Amino acid sequence: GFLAGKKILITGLLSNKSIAYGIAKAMHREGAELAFTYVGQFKDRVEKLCAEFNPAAVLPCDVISDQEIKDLFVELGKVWDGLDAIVHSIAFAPRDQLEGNFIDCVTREGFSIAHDISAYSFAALAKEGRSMMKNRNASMVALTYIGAEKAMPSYNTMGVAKASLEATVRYTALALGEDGIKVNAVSAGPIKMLDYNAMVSPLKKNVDIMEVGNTVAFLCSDMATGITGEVVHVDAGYHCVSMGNVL
Amino acid sequence: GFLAGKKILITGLLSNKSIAYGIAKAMHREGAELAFTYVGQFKDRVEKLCAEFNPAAVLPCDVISDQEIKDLFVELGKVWDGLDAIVHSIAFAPRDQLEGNFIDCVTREGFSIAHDISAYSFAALAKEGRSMMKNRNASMVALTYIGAEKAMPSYNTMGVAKASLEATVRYTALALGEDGIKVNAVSAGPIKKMLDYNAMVSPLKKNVDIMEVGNTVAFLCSDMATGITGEVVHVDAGYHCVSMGNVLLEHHHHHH
Amino acid sequence: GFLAGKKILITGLLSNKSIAYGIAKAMHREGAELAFTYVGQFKDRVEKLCAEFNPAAVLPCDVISDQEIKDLFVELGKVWDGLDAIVHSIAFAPRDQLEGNFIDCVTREGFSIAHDISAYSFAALAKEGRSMMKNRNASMVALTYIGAEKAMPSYNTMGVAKASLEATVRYTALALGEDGIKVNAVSAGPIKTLMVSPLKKNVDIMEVGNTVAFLCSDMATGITGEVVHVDAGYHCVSMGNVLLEH
Amino acid sequence: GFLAGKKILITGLLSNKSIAYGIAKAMHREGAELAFTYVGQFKDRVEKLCAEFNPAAVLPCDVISDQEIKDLFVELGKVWDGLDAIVHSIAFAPRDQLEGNFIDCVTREGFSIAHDISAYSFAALAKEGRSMMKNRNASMVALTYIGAEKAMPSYNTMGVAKASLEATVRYTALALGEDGIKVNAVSAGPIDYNAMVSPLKKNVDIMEVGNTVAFLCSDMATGITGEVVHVDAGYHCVSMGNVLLEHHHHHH
Ligand SMILES: NC(=O)c1ccc[n+]([C@@H]2O[C@H](COP(=O)([O-])OP(=O)(O)OC[C@H]3O[C@@H](n4cnc5c(N)ncnc54)[C@H](O)[C@@H]3O)[C@@H](O)[C@H]2O)c1
Repeated sequence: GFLAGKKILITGLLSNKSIAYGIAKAMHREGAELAFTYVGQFKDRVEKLCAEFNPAAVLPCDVISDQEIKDLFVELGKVWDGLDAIVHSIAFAPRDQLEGNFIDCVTREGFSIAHDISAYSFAALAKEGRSMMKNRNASMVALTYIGAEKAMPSYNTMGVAKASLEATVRYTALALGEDGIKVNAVSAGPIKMLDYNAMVSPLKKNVDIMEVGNTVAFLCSDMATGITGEVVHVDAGYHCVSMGNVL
Repeated sequence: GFLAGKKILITGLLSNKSIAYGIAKAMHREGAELAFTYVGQFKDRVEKLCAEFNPAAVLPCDVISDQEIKDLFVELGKVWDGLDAIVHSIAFAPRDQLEGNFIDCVTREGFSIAHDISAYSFAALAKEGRSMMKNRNASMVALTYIGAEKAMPSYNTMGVAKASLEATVRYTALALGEDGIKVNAVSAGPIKKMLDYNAMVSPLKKNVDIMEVGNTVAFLCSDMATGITGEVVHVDAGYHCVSMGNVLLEHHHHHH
Repeated sequence: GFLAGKKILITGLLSNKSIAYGIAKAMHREGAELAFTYVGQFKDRVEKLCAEFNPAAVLPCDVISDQEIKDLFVELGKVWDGLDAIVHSIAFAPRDQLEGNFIDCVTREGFSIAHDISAYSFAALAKEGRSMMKNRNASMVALTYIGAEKAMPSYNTMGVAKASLEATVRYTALALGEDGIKVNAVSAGPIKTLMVSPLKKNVDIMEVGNTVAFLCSDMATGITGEVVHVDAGYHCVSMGNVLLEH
Repeated sequence: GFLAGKKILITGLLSNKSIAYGIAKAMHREGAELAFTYVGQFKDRVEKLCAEFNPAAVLPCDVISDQEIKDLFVELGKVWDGLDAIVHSIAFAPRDQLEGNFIDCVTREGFSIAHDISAYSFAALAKEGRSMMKNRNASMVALTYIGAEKAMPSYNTMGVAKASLEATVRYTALALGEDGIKVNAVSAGPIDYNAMVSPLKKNVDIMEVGNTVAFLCSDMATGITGEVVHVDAGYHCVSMGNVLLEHHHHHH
């Protein structure tokens, strides 16, 4: 596999259908070495889930907590020499933020909660895994979405938070370059308005967890060492089109 | 004046040199009626600074506080039937955010404050101004910078908070669209620290000035601009549209 | 008005409903002196058409012919001692390019012609016009459409041409900045159809006009190489409705 | 090899420093069968360069000639069941278009010559080779350069063309996706101070580009279409120039 022997930390694995899952699957296939984080009272749920990947570790990480992000690596450091990739599939906004007119919805707290879990956490990860990622063609990937680039209905505060992430990828790309660490993002399409997508986008379909999963994998390999600060769209083409109405 | 009779509220006015000043100077020339805000103990400084614009009111609004933002409009509403524009010229990041490698500097608290002040506050003003701005080809404008788009040494988390601002600007464009409110932003180049680089690479071979920025905020608050929303206009001497690397200045020295 | 005494060349006035007529109406109101180009056997229709703007000149110009473009300015230089702006509102693609699957329709010639009239002719105008535009905060503005930025059904070859056109804008901006000539483009949303954008309407020829006017004004001397969408926010939004029929 | 048994066609291999050489190495390592184009008398040259990849075919193609392009696909059609990918690494501008102030240089003939070879030819290839690619998760990749997005000195007409190419990539993507064809582009960095400004502080090398282009013709890349992927040490995502001084010292 094009990821043989590399050590990768995969965040965001919650279910059978998680993008993070497609990622794990692609990576395991390419023979990487894998570790997983869970939030809250899902210790159970995820270790069951990721058993098939022969995990090096399954460790708590609520990116709300600074001490938890520290410990995550202190404990990872008991299992690994260093670290090759960090994959970042983390996002969240309160409900109240996510359903209605955006300026009706938006509240100070929601804005900073959403930004904190969805954008900063990526940098916070880069900070604490850096020391074990130096000079090894190390890679970092985030999961993002076109609501960053373009305003949409009800994506709301989440779209803003995503734009925030994208900016953060670019600054991390520059901060971590000297250390030879690439930083990039995959922009997925939806996995109930995936209908629109399937009708408009040139490839006439929604994408699946394997297509994204493989892109994220490719982006943590030695083939992708010329790329950094980049948003790759894995969205059947949706991004490069501008129809309006369909019937 | 193309802004005649319009009631426009200006934020971020701190000095002679402030972008808001350029804005105001422009807006005043075009017959706008203007209000002003201040943060902290600047009632006097700012009252004396904006006397020349014959303000309708000068009002406390630290954008940190939900109460100050609500009380802003309750007050503004005592003097002004309704409201036409809001100019958002507000940026903050803790200095600890701005000195060196971005990953070295960035903190949860820094990131938080940065976005709170630099981006959220825009939506907050939209939230509390909205009712005063219903049905009058009303306008909001925000101020931004290319660091939103592309990474740079030092600008760091301010670069992110600006990207968050621009995203905020667009969502607001969609959200107040229904209420006839256009929402746009001006990306301004540096104003007299690397001005030099800007002035050497940029097509028009200069730095911009506050008039040049002011004049464009003016326009985007005019009935002439009512087809433009969610937009980022660069008033930056052309810097955005160009891709060079290092130029090569030639410093002469004389030693006696 | 903010265009008082400025001398502006407007291309592509063909109709009572042309964008260039909105531009004209706007610029004239803002106190500019104006000159207009016509094509072939249309001298008279364009003469009747711009009478209301008290034109300084009505001169032939088929942007196909270098000779015609050189001749425009030679003749324009006889009436004016310098030029303040050029308005580039010219677009053409052969009909067979514009209707169907792009890879089905596209031809070498169509590709050639569309780019020639739609994109290059901007550079040609800059090139011949330049010497009368030096050091007076002069301006060039092209009309463009989001079909350049993103692929659309039927717009096809035109979309690529408009793309070529917005690069022509950028390079010109860089090439002519050193003379104070600001070079910019307005991406115009369509005027009519026969819902999507945040303003929930179609922009009209005045809104487009007033922006082109402002982009030839002294107020916009710090703006160049830029695209300004006057399209009611369409560019910044990504909702397509599906339309069910029951 | 992630490209095993895919039939791919490679244009614009003119020497062993060509991007198309990087692509070829990448693709052959990934187990693809490859065919190559050449213009004019360069049959011999190109047959030598690529001999090492056991070309499935080596065939003439001047992208200026409609008829050469037709024959390209007629003949390739005799050798192959169908076709999996086309790699477009072809650019040309007249010399007079590239050495000065854009507006002084640019000409009607130049502008259109530049667009025909550098931009049209892509659609042109798509057109005539479409039929062999129908429904087999087939792919097209173009090579572009960041001067499509921004202006550089003297890249002039080429930057316009490359911009035009990039739109064509977008339209081809929509024209052809109904047949399952991905249509993308790699904006390569130059292979200096792109080595001083880029976050990764280096010039990307043909393998780094080749490997990417290969990936864009792998079955792993089936949800990516109409994209432009920068393989440029991160130069695109940055605004990082600074004024470099030379010191002149005069005594007394
Ligand atoms: N689901 C889709 O169809 C779709 C489409 C486009 C983009 N995305 C992207 O999907 C990514 C998320 O993955 P998903 O689609 O599998 O479901 P999701 O967006 O509902 O899951 C979010 C993940 O964040 C984790 N998480 C939330 N808060 C956390 C915290 N405080 N600390 C640690 N972890 C936390 C959760 O466990 C969950 O696995 C998001 O980053 C989003 O950008 C998803």
